[PDB]
This record gives sequence, C-alpha cells and structure tokens, in this order.
Amino acid sequence: SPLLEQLRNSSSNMSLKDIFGHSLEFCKDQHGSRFIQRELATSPASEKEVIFNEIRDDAIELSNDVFGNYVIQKFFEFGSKIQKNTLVDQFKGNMKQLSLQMYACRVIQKALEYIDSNQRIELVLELSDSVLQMIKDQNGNHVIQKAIETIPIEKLPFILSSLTGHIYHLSTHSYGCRVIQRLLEFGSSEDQESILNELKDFIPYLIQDQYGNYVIQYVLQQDQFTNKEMVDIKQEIIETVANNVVEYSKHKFASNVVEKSILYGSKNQKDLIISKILPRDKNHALNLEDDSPMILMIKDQFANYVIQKLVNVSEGEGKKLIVIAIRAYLDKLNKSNGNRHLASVEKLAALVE
RNA sequence: CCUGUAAAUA
Repeated sequence: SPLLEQLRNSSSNMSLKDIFGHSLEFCKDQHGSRFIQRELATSPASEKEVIFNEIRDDAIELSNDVFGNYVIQKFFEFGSKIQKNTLVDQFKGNMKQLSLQMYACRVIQKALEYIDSNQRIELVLELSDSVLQMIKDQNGNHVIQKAIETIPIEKLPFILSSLTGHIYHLSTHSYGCRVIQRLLEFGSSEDQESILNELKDFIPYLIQDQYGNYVIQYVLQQDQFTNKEMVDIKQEIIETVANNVVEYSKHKFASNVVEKSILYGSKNQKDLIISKILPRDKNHALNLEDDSPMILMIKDQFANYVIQKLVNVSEGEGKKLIVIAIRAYLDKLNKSNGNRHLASVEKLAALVE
C-alpha cells in the first residue's frame, strides 16, 4: 500500500494523522508498527484517540499479531484510563486463550503492569482452574509469574492450593522452578512453609537436578531475617552438602550449590563444610595424597571452582592451609614430566601468587 | 579445561 511505501522510501516525515485510513494495516506491518509505537510515546491525546478508536475493534487480533502486539502494549503504557479500560473489557472471558498465545501473552503481561489492582485480579481469576496447565505452558508460565509479581498473594490463594502434591515435580521442571522461586519470594510465611515441607525430604535430588539446584540456591541465599522454616531448611542443605562435599563439587549441577553454600552460609555452616576438605595441619598440607579431598577437587573440571571459591571465603586459619596446599600441587606437576596449561590450574596459579 | 547449569516476540 502507498502510505507504507511513502513511509519506508522516506525514512518532512509522516505522523499519526496521515494514516487515518490504514491503521490496522500499519499495525500488522513491521515498519508501520515500529512507526506507530514511536509516535504513541510522544503524540498528544487527540492523535492517540484517533488511532485507538480506529483499531479498537481489532484489539484481540492485533494482540495476537507478530507486529501488532507492540501497538496494543503501547496503549497500556501511553493510553488513557478510558482506553485501558476498553481493552481490559475486551480481555474479559478471554484470559486463558490470550495467555496461551505466543504474542497475546506479551500483551497480557504488559497489561498487568499497567492496569488498576482490581482489574488485575479480575483478569487473573479466569485462570483459577488452569494453574497447573498455565505453569507448564511455554507462554502461560510467564503470565503466572507476572501475576505473582503484580498481585498480593493473599488475593491469589488458588495458586498454591492448586500446587499441593505437585511441588517437588514442579521444582524439577523448567518453568515450575521459576514459579516456585516466585511463590517463595512473594509468599506469606505459611505459603513458604507449605512449599518447603514438600521439598525437605528430597534435598539430595534437588541439589543435583538441572533445575531444582536453582531452587536450592535461592533458599541458600536467604537471610536469617526470614521464617523458622527457611532457617531449618537452610541447615539441612548445608548438612547435606557437608556429608557430600567432594562428590557434589565434582557434579556439574551440584558444584554450584556448594559454592552458594560456602558463599551464603553462616560462620558455623561454612566451617562445617570446609572442615571436610581442610588438611589436618601444616604438614598434611605440604604433602597431600592424590586421594585427599583437596587434590581430587583441584583436578576436577567442576571442583576447581569450589576450590577457588574457598580461597576467597576462607578465614585466616583455614585459608592458611588451603593456599599452601594449592601452591604445593603446582610444584609437583611443574617439575615431573604431558604439559597441561589447563585454565583451572592457570586460574588457581595466579590467584595464589 | 582460551575450564562449568535454567523460560515466550521484530
């Protein structure tokens, strides 16, 4: 169409008043769309009204469109109350469907950010029986997370109530762990208790899972300002990591949990873990065996990071023994003859010097 | 080993 051509072969520019014929067709076009987005951020109310009153009947369709969905979003960002209310009233009865669409879910997500608190819950209530389905969906899990971020959890009882029995499963799912992380962050002390109870028998599996290990890390980085349940669970995580320090350190996923353990654990919790790897004295340190924790760790692709980490978080008396042991390991390999130049040794080398 | 993990748009 001619107007679209007058746009591209010119970018004395056009403005929103120039396209009163062809807004919908401008919105469904990539270039037309970026144009409208740009004008909406700086146009007076009158020009915004004219565009809106023209495309409003096709809001749902635009919400689903690859290029149009941004134009709908800009109306939540730069729109008037009257305009926002109108779009919301077109969403009523359609939450689930929109939330599952690849593009419209982005509009829904933007809307929750901008509409009034009552309209948020009003829309989200439509998902009250589809929560599990929403969390497993590639598009719906983000709407769920957004809902948790924008609405007070007291207004969202149906989220957790739909999850009980499924919490461990979800904590090892790709999307489930994100939601779980949000429920914990934004949940009441009781919600957190309900969640941590379904996990506290499975910390070993969680620590070594490709998704669950993030849930563990999130619990580890909490402070003792939190509830009675966090404190206890944070201890079982430390205790469990203590009992397995070496094997976890050599684990692709669990090695990250050991790092957070020693990074965010209390003075005692930390010493509990380090006392598993520390050479007994200045002598053991100078002459370690190839099967001592330290050495098994220095030589491992994942464990070397946990060693580096220990160097940093180490107190004077333990730090002392750790450094000398590392220095010693470089010597042996250095002298006797193939050449390695491994990055893990290079890293330990310099940071010691 | 120039060393190591997670989600839907132009």
